[PDB]
Amino acid sequence: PAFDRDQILLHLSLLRKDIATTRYRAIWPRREDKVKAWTTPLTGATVQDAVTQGFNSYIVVGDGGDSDAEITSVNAIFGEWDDGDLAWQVGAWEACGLPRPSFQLRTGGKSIHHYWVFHSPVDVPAWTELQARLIALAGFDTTNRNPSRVMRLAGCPHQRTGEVAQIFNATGELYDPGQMLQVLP
Ligand SMILES: [Ca+2]
Repeated sequence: PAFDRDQILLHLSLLRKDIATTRYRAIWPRREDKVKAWTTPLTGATVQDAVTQGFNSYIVVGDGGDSDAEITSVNAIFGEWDDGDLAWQVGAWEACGLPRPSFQLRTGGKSIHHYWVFHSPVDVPAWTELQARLIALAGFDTTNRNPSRVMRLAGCPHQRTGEVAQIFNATGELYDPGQMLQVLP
């Protein structure tokens, strides 16, 4: 196998997602090659094919499909800083006044990914407001704001370096969206 299946399933598990309905996106690393992204169900055979061909690996975090209109709920808010010392990125949520992430993800690239997982799926309007407030308070990359946003998948390589994305600092904690709305301005 060209990927770590345990990390893939752990990513889905921590997001309380169902592999049968999870959407995979394979994106070519070099913009100038103008290679079409794959949009397909997440399966081991498809990830195997995309990784060995040279694609980077992503999943749609929200549930329902590939476009914003197809998303009916999202199980987590999440974000990343565009840059900054990596070690600083791991802990910088604390100085922002954010609660501790449910888990974090090392991508192999320039950013740590932070996730806060809710106990129940969140409808798109409520989720959209929480995600926007999270971006504002932390100063995250403002690109990652739409309900069909894809995020780097754990257990697959960052193709530029070969480093395999890894989940770390999982706590098991689940947040409540109403409580989160109070702590996020
Ligand atoms: Ca809790």
